[PDB]
Amino acid sequence: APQSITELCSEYHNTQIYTINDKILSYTESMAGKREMVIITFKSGATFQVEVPGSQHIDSQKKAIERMKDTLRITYLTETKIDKLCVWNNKTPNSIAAISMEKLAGF
Amino acid sequence: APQSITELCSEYHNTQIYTINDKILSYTESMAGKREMVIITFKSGATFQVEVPGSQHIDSQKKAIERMKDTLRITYLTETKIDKLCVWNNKTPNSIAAISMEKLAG
Amino acid sequence: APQSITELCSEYHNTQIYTINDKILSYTESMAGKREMVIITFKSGATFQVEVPGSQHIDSQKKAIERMKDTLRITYLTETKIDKLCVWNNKTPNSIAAISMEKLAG
Amino acid sequence: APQSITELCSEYHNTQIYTINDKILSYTESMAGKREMVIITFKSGATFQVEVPGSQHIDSQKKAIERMKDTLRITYLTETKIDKLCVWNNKTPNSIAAISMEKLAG
Amino acid sequence: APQSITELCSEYHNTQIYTINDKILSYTESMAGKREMVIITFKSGATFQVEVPGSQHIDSQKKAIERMKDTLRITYLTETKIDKLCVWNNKTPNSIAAISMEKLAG
Repeated sequence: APQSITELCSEYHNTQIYTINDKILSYTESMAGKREMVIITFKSGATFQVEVPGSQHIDSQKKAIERMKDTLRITYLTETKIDKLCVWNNKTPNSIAAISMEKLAGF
Repeated sequence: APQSITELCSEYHNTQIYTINDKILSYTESMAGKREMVIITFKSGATFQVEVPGSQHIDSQKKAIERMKDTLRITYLTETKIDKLCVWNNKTPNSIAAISMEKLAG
Repeated sequence: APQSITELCSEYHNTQIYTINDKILSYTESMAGKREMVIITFKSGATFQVEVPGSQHIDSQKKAIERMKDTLRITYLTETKIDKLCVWNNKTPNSIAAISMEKLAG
Repeated sequence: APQSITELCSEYHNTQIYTINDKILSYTESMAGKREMVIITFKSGATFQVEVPGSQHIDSQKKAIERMKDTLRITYLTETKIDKLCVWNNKTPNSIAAISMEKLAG
Repeated sequence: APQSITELCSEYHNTQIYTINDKILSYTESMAGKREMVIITFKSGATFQVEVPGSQHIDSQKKAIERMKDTLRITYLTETKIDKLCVWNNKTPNSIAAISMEKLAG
């Protein structure tokens, strides 16, 4: 198993690491039919999504998707700083595949 | 996929964007038979709901409904400021379809 | 759909609104066989419960029950002030049907 | 339905009320095969568990078990003070059946 | 049932107790296909994971896995101090089997 998000991102095609190093700017959540997703943006202008489980996501990914959206919501509310983001750049906006958060210093 | 709530709201009929820019005033939750919904209001007078799951909804929408109600509760408790709300205005009160929050407050 | 808890409470028999306007005093939770419930009390002496899921509830009320218990726990821990409670008074203690909260401060 | 944890504890054999009146000292959680449980201890030396789901439980308790463990974790993290604990003393360590917390006790 | 994480770790082959006594340094979470896991590291250099659900896990462990991951996320966010970790050292990185957190500090 990978010991790093960037190492994990290396195992997939069409993925890419985006060093965020910033808190989430906006949390968007939709329960609208066929567009049940989450969209997060940062002050950098960068926009990402947790695409709709719509006709092709493994069973192993089902819960992992819900977990990711959970994480994004709480990360937003707590204003926690996101380090990096492993995303699929072949989608618009870029779909989130993994997330990392580092709590540097103050240890 | 849409890159904004405003853009996503544009993809549906009977929907409308309401710039809230305020924290939730009141959280109402019911588990009463046939009406296990949530009703949120703001100091503006505006009232919204996360309607009861029925035939008008699809399967993917089942969890998304639960998530929305979850979000509304925590958003209330943490007194977080809601930016906009994509809602279906052909329902009373207006049913929530999407929600956005901005932390311009950084 | 009702736009108020008061209005929602009006749609059922044996229900009643109790203006609590206070934070929860005690949170009691049981996982004991056949007594899987939650009991909340206030300084007023008032005691309420989220009765055990039985035949009295309907198919699509099962999650609403869990949600209510979730709400009660967090409401307790965060010391949030509960406004009103729509409860069935034909039970002992009074079973909770709906709950409202309103943060009237800034 | 019981209006008190002490009252509820009275409805079972092998149970007993233990006045804790203290915050949790240590939270232990295991996902190890056949040891999916939680163990909490207090500075008084007392140790308790939320035993692994098996036949002693009925389907109703299934979620109530997860809820209890949820409660124990958050109670720990938030350093919330636990009042009493209704536990089955015929188990080692004592299995938790119910829990009570009482705010503004001074 | 074990009354200690150290005691519980003694019941398995290939496990080992690692006295962490520190808050989590980094939380990594992946929903990527076949790599749906969590990776946590500390300033000591130590790296751990909550491996992807497969054959090595029994139907029992399924939820306990999700619980562990839940715990790790909140533990990180709240900057809570982890005391010990019972892990399987026959995996890379070391897979988490149990976790303990002590108070009187944190």
